[PDB]
Amino acid sequence: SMSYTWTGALITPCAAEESKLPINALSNSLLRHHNMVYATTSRSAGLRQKKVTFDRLQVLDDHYRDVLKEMKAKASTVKAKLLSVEEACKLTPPHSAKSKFGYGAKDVRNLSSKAVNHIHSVWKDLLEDTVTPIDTTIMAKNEVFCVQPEKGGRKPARLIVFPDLGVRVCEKMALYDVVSTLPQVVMGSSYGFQYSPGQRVEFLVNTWKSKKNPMGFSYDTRCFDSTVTENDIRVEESIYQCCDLAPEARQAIKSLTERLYIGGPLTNSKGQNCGYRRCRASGVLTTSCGNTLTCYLKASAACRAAKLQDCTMLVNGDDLVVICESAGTQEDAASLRVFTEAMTRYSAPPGDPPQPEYDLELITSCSSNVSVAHDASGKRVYYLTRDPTTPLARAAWETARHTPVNSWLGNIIMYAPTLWARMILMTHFFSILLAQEQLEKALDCQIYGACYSIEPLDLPQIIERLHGLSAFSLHSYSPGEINRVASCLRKLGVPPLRVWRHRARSVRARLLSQGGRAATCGKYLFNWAVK
Amino acid sequence: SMSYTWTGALITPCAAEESKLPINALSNSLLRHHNMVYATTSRSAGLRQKKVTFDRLQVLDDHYRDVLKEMKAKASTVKAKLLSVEEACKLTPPHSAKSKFGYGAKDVRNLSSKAVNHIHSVWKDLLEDTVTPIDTTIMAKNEVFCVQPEKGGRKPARLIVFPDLGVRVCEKMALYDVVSTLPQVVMGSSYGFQYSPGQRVEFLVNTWKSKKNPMGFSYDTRCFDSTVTENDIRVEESIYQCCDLAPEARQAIKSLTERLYIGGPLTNSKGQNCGYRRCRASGVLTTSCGNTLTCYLKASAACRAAKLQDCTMLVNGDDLVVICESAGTQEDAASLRVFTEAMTRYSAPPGDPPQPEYDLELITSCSSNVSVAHDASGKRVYYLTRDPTTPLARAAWETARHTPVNSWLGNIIMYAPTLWARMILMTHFFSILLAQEQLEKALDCQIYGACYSIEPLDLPQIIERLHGLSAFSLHSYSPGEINRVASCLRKLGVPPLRVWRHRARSVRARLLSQGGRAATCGKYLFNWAVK
Ligand SMILES: O=c1ccn([C@@H]2O[C@H](COP(=O)(O)OP(=O)(O)OP(=O)(O)O)[C@@H](O)[C@H]2O)c(=O)[nH]1
Ligand SMILES: O=c1ccn([C@@H]2O[C@H](COP(=O)(O)OP(=O)(O)OP(=O)(O)O)[C@@H](O)[C@H]2O)c(=O)[nH]1
Ligand SMILES: [Mn+2]
Ligand SMILES: [Mn+2]
Ligand SMILES: [Mn+2]
Ligand SMILES: [Mn+2]
Ligand SMILES: [Mn+2]
Ligand SMILES: [Mn+2]
Ligand SMILES: [Mn+2]
Ligand SMILES: [Mn+2]
Ligand SMILES: [Mn+2]
Ligand SMILES: [Mn+2]
Repeated sequence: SMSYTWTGALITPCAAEESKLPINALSNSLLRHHNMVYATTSRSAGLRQKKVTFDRLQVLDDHYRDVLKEMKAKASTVKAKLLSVEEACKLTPPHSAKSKFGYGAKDVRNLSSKAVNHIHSVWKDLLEDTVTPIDTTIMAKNEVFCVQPEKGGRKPARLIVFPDLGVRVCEKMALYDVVSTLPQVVMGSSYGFQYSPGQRVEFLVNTWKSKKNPMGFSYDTRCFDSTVTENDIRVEESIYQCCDLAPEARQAIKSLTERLYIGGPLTNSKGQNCGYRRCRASGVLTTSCGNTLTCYLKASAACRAAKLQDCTMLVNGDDLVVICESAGTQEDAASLRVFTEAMTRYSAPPGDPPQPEYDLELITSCSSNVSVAHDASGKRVYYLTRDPTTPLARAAWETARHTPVNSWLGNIIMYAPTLWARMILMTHFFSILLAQEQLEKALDCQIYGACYSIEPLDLPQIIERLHGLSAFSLHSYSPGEINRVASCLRKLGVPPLRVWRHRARSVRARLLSQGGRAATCGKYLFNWAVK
Repeated sequence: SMSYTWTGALITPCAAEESKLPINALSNSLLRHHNMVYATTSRSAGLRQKKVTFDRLQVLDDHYRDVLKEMKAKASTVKAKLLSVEEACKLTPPHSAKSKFGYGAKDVRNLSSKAVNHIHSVWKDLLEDTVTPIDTTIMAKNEVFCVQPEKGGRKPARLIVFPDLGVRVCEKMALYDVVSTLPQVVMGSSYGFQYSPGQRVEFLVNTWKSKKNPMGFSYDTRCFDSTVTENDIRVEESIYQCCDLAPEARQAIKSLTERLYIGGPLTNSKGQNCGYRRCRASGVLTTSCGNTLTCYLKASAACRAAKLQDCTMLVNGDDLVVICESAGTQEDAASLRVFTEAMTRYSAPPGDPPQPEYDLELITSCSSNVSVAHDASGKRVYYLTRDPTTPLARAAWETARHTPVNSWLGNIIMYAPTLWARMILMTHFFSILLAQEQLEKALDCQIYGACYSIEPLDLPQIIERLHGLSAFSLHSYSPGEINRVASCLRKLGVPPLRVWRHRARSVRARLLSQGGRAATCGKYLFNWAVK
């Protein structure tokens, strides 16, 4: 069936949408080619609709059926509980879209009688009505990227589909305990979300070294959410039901699947009907768990169809990495094509055909890759890095415009061990915090699904806990990583690394001069700039 | 061993402590005998210390051992999970004591890097150190009561013992999932906290009617927290460990039991050492679950020792109700004494010897009792009520002084079906909200462990959901209930019910005149005042 059927009404914004990077001195201090940085807007919604709309054909086989039976068997060992209205309220993110019914996320979090009474009513309706399609809003996302001249130039806006806040809180009551425990049990070490950056690296490196002659590849599905079929969604529901659940939870899960997860009507910010969805909604509670389980099921089956040897998989939504025993150059190439044809039959064709890789550093998944450097004693240390283009573009954007979110702070924490986060992001932002004497002001930072209130002076402790002390002394990075960073700087018109090392020496001196916590940051975060 | 050993340092306050009800016109509008209303203060801490300090002797027998084996068997069917630091933070109550380490409940709730980093450090310490006694603060509670001339007059302040906020958040990571699920599984229908007031009544009435010749009694232990021994606390820990837990959870539960739950040093608000505890701390996460499990184990054993027939128990902490088949007047009296001697051997002697009752309305537990009235069709309706003295005294106190908590609102909701909440509390407070045009201002209300933000206009929907529509039309209350309310009014110098019915007619007219939501409250909340 068609992933979407549209009416013609447009996907409308609900606030101003900025698309250009504003010429700023501070921002130009970091990046000079401002014209290359842009943000998506509802203006390009049409192009996206075109890409995400297509008929899905799916043919399953015994490889698929076998893996699904194996997953259900593991699922049957899971026990999950219903969250109460109050627990679900307390776990609701602070900045989510307010309800059309007169209350917002803050009212939910504060257990307002208005929010609470309405949520009890939505819950009772879910249990008593298991058929009426539930309303969802469709919006264009506003995200920042760097232009890609080697093609479409600017990317069209991504689309987000979500139900009302009341329903979202009810999804948590029914499924929060399930989505936070089931994936790990079913998939084991292949469940990517259980790992911090260093643990992810550890799993990949140990897996890689365990093969006599390792071969690996990344796979990513073109418009994965659109490739998810009704049968895939019902299969997910059948997996949830294998768990030992409370009766109301079972009833609510079934109702949510029928009325919301399998599909339903799309409404724009104007209240007009935009169309109908027959695929994965990107803004529901089960989006991540569902996508990961489905990608894992199809990829596991595909590995069997392609007869890949001693496969080990790592899955984060539609992002897949498979490491296996090489069967030879031409044999591997042919096996990957068979793998891809199986994934295609199961409905998940790739954006770009996967390619066999014999160098772990060259495999990119979740927009990241493993790389190596050396610690103080000269020992090899593996860590997670990524191309710095998007992180840099977003940093310049946040430098030029106060943003409710500090993605740059999130990158500093997740990528603390990398050459670019240390030399460029840390130097750039601490220089700014010093100049504005806001070194002690807490900033909101979205990381791993949660919004934290982080005081910059806490960074050394945060990084130490997440990456370990060696994060402050890595040196001798790989040529491939150094060249990628250098090229990216040239492309974006950001000062070469020589300049950053010089600027970092100054920031460090300024931090030490203050003593206390500030000096601690100078000592640890910028020990690399010394001598 | 001794429940407490003291040093001599005093239990000190950390803010002003008011003990007298302030002569106020509005408050005197509700109650005239202001001199009878008082609040406890640290001044009487010494008297309490005396009462809660004593040697505990405990002799267990096969009845006890048998019940414990049965509980462990049910416990073994429970699976519980560790909460992450973030989940535990989000579930931390908004007004809990700030940490000595530089952050408070709001910082915890907002996932401040300061709170989060410290909590990770406390967690790591719990796992790596399983012996060092953890610090706790001891404070006198400030609560409002009505004088009891027939004895001690004024009651001494209760004492609360609690660890630092960081530790409290770690208790949730290790045990939140356990304390919210285990009691119900082990105890079934006897676990009192699973019931709303009406469900509690339903369970008691159906149990009562199921006996050929019902006999029942309430039991309450004198200073229960003090009667809990080290063996009782270790037995609780052994029950928790029967659950299918994560390795870190098991380690943290063991460490918390050794370093905190079994006992430890007491520090006052001044930082001075007040003494040492060898019994239940009143302010830990496991206080309620632990007390309920322990009371259930001792009472179950005691029922067997006393050979009570077809016993059915309801347990809320140390508050116990037992309903059984009468064996005759003198037989029941003798069996209750044997029951009490068994409870005493197990270490839990009663405040007042329990007495057999053959009238369900006369059994009071959790300061409450079942009573009957009639709905619109004249059908008998059972509901939960209580002596209105404390609720009234607190209402007058909150009328005279703005309070962070609106216990009166909590009583209106929990006791909506009662004659006194409807005729006195609702009338009194809506009259005030009207006069101050604050009918739409939300008030903080502590109910069932959570703090809600309630808009008065939401009361009809709240009451309907909790008690059902019949709550707005009950009439023909029992003589015993009517006389108790009438006597209490005489004792406190509050206007007789005739006056309230008259005052309610006025409030109702004023509400109807406004239309909308206000008129709804007039129609439902005060339909009893009509004609
Ligand atoms: O239009 C879109 C596409 C994707 N997403 C969301 O992006 C997340 C995946 O993040 P990825 O970084 O894996 O995106 P992707 O490009 O592979 O996504 P697809 O186009 O293949 O679906 C998922 O949580 C998905 O719901 C949107 O919110 N909107
Ligand atoms: O000094 C005290 C006594 C009791 N409590 C707390 O009161 C709650 C029980 O509430 P109850 O209403 O059952 O108190 P009680 O008088 O039976 O208490 P005991 O003296 O027998 O212990 C329990 O949660 C207990 O920790 C205090 O906080 N301080
Ligand atoms: Mn994709
Ligand atoms: Mn993409
Ligand atoms: Mn992807
Ligand atoms: Mn991405
Ligand atoms: Mn991407
Ligand atoms: Mn007691
Ligand atoms: Mn008492
Ligand atoms: Mn009690
Ligand atoms: Mn009480
Ligand atoms: Mn009491």
